[PDB]
Amino acid sequence: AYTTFSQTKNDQLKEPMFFGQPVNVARYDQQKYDIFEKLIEKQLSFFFRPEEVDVSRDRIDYQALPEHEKHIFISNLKYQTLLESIQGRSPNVALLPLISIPELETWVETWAFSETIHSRSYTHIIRNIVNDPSVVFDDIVTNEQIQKRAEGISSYYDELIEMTSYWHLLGEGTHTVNGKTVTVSLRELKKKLYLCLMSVNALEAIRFYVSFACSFAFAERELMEGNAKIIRLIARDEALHLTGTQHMLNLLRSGADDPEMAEIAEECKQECYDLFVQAAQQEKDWADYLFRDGSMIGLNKDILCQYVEYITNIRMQAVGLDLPFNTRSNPIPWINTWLV
Amino acid sequence: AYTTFSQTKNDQLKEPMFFGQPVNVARYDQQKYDIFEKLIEKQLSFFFRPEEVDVSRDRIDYQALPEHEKHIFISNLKYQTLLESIQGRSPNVALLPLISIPELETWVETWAFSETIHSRSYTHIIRNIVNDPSVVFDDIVTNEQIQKRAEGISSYYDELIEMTSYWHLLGEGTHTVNGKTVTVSLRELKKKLYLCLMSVNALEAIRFYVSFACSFAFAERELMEGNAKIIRLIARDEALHLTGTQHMLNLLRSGADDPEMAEIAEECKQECYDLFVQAAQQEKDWADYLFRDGSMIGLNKDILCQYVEYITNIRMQAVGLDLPFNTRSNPIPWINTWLV
Ligand SMILES: [Fe+3]
Ligand SMILES: [Fe+3]
Ligand SMILES: [Fe+3]
Ligand SMILES: [Fe+3]
Ligand SMILES: [Hg+2]
Ligand SMILES: [Hg+2]
Ligand SMILES: [Hg+2]
Ligand SMILES: [Hg+2]
Ligand SMILES: [Hg+2]
Ligand SMILES: [Hg+2]
Ligand SMILES: [Hg+2]
Ligand SMILES: [Hg+2]
Ligand SMILES: [Hg+2]
Repeated sequence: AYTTFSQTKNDQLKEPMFFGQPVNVARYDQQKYDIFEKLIEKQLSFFFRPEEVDVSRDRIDYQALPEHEKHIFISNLKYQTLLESIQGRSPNVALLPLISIPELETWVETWAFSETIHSRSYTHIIRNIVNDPSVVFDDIVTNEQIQKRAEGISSYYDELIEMTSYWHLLGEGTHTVNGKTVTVSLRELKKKLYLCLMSVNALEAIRFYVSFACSFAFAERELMEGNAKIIRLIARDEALHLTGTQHMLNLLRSGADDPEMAEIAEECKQECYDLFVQAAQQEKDWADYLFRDGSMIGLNKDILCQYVEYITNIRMQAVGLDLPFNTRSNPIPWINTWLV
Repeated sequence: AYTTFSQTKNDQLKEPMFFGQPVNVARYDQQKYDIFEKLIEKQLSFFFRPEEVDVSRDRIDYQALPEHEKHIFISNLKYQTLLESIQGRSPNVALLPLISIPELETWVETWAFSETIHSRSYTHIIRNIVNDPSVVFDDIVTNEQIQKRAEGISSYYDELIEMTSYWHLLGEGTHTVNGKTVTVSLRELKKKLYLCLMSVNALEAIRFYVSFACSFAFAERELMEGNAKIIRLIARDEALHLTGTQHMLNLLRSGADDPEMAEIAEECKQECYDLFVQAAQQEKDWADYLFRDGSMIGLNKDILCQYVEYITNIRMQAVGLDLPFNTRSNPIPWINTWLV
């Protein structure tokens, strides 16, 4: 029941962000929420060409790196590459079919597009510091540790997409598909979308930042200069992306958009909380692997765990959630030099 | 079912363009078909920002225009805006769930992204030539003369999308849904895809170009020059987009990518031929509504119909279809000044 061009002349200013009439005309002279138009404008002004960044010095740096540091660096890079691969396609496949206002539709496509630029950035880096990129890329798919930390991301998107297909094909109600009873509840689908957004928020605001810290730790040593330049550019984008998800979530929570979503945000609160607690634990567990062959001065399991708790509290507070971790000061204030 | 990250390590160089294993890792150091990587590179280098183009004098030119000429210019602009609205979202929603090689996946997202920039460009133009852009945007959805091609175009996409969901949800076979038998055939799905693709190729290769002539005719008279500058940039992008669909179609019919597709394409060639002629006829019929109150310097019903036939012959031959019109040289050579 999805359509690429709904023929009903509708007031796009009055549609809810999600689940309303599919967006027909793409206009940018007005919007229900100007924050999304502002985000589009900003992201477009941040467009960069990865391959333009000189990374020839990085090959020398990397090869000369102690084996355990090469492991730390490359393992971190492979994870970032994984996340970007997922983020380049997922926002589009999972959200586009459900958006009902033009500024949000285009913001999602712009956001997703910038993620593919980040992916291209990592190919540029990988291809220039390693001898055979295929070993790195292939390991991304395998490697239980990397998939372990990322566990739950693709699965959630997949479940939302599947439920969305059922909704578009069958509509609300209880159906019989190949002799099985299938229930399609719009309310449940909204919950799925809401929790998917919370998870994306955790991904954009926590998982990417924990990785940036590992990357910049080398930059602090005056190593991997090119990578550092690229990561700074990528981080600039992720800041816009999480600004976007925080706004989506807080606008839904406010009751100014779909009233049912405000009810859901309230009922889902514990699940929201749990999602962050789980994500944080995954980032922490990754330390055992990352530092399996040894750690670095200023970068080890304890420091990583403290940073994960530090940032998780900040991100959770931003979307109105209680803080699970004890409050603490930034364990790595040197990271600010590289961020925003 | 569809997944945002297939956990199976696969050789992406050996997957078919479509219907293979969903793309997991986004890598750009290698590709099965380098044409797609080259197109991504070219499209990225062509990025531009509409807002930077001076269109302040277009408002005055538009007002001074004879009423029938205002009609021609604005009707054309509205149709271009409609097409970009569809093209900004559709390639992503319709093709992403079916692509199995990374270079094509990212090319589609880059292609779609550039179309959203074109949409933003049209907003920029509209806002600078009329009082209250709302009048213009609303007419796009309801304008009868325009909402004929939209229906036909959106129909191909919508049907492909629906069949794709059934395929991902139920797989091949004879199924039952609420008392009705539902047959899902991969062969039919491949045919449906071959159909959006041919239709999108005609959209990119013929529909857009006919509107460009409509638009550059003013530029030749030194009118609506801001619009012209923007259309020149848009046309530069469409050339890349049609190159991409031409390669996709030719790789599918040759049989080098997927034997079954070559088989299917050969079977439905008469259909594709009629599909193309119908698109050409729709563009011709539009000339009527366009010049219902009079023609202008260098552009009339006859010249336009000649151009449509000229362009259609070229595009159809490019994808292996018989020529439907009598051969002739470019009826409007002057357009070459504005086209890639
Ligand atoms: Fe990113
Ligand atoms: Fe992001
Ligand atoms: Fe376009
Ligand atoms: Fe195009
Ligand atoms: Hg999600
Ligand atoms: Hg770290
Ligand atoms: Hg909930
Ligand atoms: Hg919540
Ligand atoms: Hg800790
Ligand atoms: Hg199509
Ligand atoms: Hg024309
Ligand atoms: Hg065909
Ligand atoms: Hg065709």
